[PDB]
Amino acid sequence: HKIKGTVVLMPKNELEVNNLNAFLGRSVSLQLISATKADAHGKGKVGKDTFLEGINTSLPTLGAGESAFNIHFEWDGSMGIPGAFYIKNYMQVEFFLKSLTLEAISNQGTIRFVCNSWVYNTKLYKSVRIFFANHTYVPSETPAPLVEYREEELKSLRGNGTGERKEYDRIYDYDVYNDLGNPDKSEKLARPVLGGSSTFPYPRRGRTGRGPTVTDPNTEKQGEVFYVPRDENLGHLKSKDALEIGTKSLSQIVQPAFESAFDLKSTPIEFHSFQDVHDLYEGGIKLPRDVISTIIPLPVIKELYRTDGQHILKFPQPHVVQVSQSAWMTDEEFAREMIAGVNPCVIRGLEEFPPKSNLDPAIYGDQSSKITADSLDLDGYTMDEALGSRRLFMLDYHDIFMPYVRQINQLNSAKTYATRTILFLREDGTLKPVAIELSLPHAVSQVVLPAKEGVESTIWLLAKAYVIVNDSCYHQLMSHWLNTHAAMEPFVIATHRHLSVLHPIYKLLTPHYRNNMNINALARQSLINANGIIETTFLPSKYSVEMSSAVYKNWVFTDQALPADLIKRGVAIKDPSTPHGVRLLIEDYPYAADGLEIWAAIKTWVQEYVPLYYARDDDVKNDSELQHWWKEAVEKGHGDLKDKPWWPKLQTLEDLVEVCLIIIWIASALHAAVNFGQYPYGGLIMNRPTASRRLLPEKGTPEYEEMINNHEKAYLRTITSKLPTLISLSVIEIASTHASDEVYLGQRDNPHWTSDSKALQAFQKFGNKLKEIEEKLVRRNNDPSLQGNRLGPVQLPYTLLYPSSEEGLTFRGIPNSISI
Ligand SMILES: [Fe+2]
Repeated sequence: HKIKGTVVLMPKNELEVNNLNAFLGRSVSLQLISATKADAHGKGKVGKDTFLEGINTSLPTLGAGESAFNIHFEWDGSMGIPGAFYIKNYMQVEFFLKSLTLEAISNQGTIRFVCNSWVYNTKLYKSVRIFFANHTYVPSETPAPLVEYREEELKSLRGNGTGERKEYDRIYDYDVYNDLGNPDKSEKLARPVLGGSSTFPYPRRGRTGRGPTVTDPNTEKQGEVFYVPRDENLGHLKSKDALEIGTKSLSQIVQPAFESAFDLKSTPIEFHSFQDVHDLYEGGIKLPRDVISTIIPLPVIKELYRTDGQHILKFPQPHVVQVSQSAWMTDEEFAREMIAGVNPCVIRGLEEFPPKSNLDPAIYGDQSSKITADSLDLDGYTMDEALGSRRLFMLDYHDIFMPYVRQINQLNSAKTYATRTILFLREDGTLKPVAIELSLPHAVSQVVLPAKEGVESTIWLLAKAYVIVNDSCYHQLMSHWLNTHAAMEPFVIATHRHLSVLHPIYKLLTPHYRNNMNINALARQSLINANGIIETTFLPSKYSVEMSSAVYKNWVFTDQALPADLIKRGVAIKDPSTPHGVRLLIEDYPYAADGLEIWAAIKTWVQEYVPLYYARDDDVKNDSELQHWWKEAVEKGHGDLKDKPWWPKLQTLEDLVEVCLIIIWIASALHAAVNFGQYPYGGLIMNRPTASRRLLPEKGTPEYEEMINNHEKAYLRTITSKLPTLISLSVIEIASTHASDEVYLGQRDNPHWTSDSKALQAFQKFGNKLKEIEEKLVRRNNDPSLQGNRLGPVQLPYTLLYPSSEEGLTFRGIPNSISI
């Protein structure tokens, strides 16, 4: 009556960022739980404590850091078929359980458990850790002897909403963004609570429970570690893959070290020519020994720079200068990066002229554009013909920036304009910028037109920089932080609270959450906190995160679907005669054209997976875990917007498909497209400035004369200063790196995630289509008719939506999740 089992675990030291015999004896007990035989109270019968017997060295399938143990369970004919197990760790040190495999049992001959969980000493847990077999069950199909265990494990994951969360807790719950300020250190570091009001609505984040500050009971006190539920806090076999901790080290160690060197006046405070900037990746920058000594031993940080270990630090050469050092300065590239750059999804089509503002004129005055139709060079078209043939588009930030420019322009080292850019689609299918409008409140507007000669060519170059400062802010805080990182976290929380590990939709979605809560927590601690990396390098300083709350007011879940976005922005129209059901108005638009192929692939996968478990609309309605999950994700997780009419109701098969498709799209391809191009395009600070420090010089001043004689200096005085540049380059270099243990779209981290062979086959064909799509995109980049937008004058093929990637700074590869 003995069942042979194999346990696979990883000792803690393998996964730490920096013998086996101790696991034998009576150090680790497992008890099997019956799926088919119940006790008096209807719960599956539990077997006896069984201990690890010996090491299994002759297991061929083991990966790095993994060890296997033999175990034998006495299990007689009264016990039935195992469907779960308890495990108790009596050691003092936690370990990472991977799997349990039982042999020669059940009609399938083998029962597989995939656990991937941290198991601490049984004393630290209020209830015993339980793990289920790899079957998939909607709630009403749960074997009756497991139903109660399923419900109790979910209760355990929800907690009660009280207490300070400890490292070993696995408790998922919501709180507002009240942990970014630090008013107990200084009132200067006070920040508004984001979330829970109509003024400052925001997605919720993971609750940590550290308790209130003394100066403000609405704000959470600081802590050395921002808690995440334990199995969200990913360990890695290689310390260099722990990218998420780099922002912490950059903020706490590296940044102070850089600041010291500059205050020392050992390095010049400012760039004085463009060559000073290019030197950063050619010969490097000389810094004091003390400062280099702080970098070279730090894991993760030590990979960002070449160094001789004493005085020289050198950044990698950014892709956007790999061929032409100057091409970024062309109007062609400026426009091309709005459809193929780091932030390719804000441009809008223009259907009337001039553009209008929606801001209240009683407060802001007339905000109607001062651009005149007759002033534009539209390659011979008239305005009427350009409008009617859908060849006018705008990159418009006026209404986003104008209600904040007064507050920003009062900061010491910040000056900005609210901008509008007009773009004309030429006959060759490339976009041409034809006007920039620079606005100030109280409104004052200057229109700048393209010029290649004279003083007006410098005013135009600077005007482009003010536009890109707007765009960089919007990219970092809205396109990137708000729309991917922050919008996704509530869905992660709700999924673990309300869908069992056994649930088919849990298995569909959870790979697309990998590392998301982890990076978000570390970001709240060191990236978007008061005086953190964003606040000290990007234009809006202390207003940065609140701006993203102002924009979240206009966030609509169903408008995150790629076809809906394209139609909403007026760059595509509905067309059922086309493959994707939408016709692009910029035909070669590289982000959208490739993205539609990825979107369609995900859609087929979701459409082939969901019907395996839901045959009719009523099955969706009658899934209580699914209904509670969606109710809480809307009413709590995105609860400041719970009264909007556009939320799906989750009453049909079609709704469930669309809800899961949008979530997967956001976590994978959308985040990839806006994230992994940051250093390739923005590693040159002149191409993607993060801040502007002055307004345009007035005629008759020294600054204006400087413009005439020394345009490179005029440009550098206006954009990001040298010291914040070094910090921002470092953080976007981290963000643009693929860890070697990344899981890419089309892959999973274990081949036994379900026992359902039909789901496995559907997942196999998904991965097969992704390979077909990659070949198609490779062909697009080699098509000479598409070079103008897919490569441009920088000659940088658009690879950001290729599915697969090796490790490193590759400018390709779509991860499953928001993992950095
Ligand atoms: Fe990211």
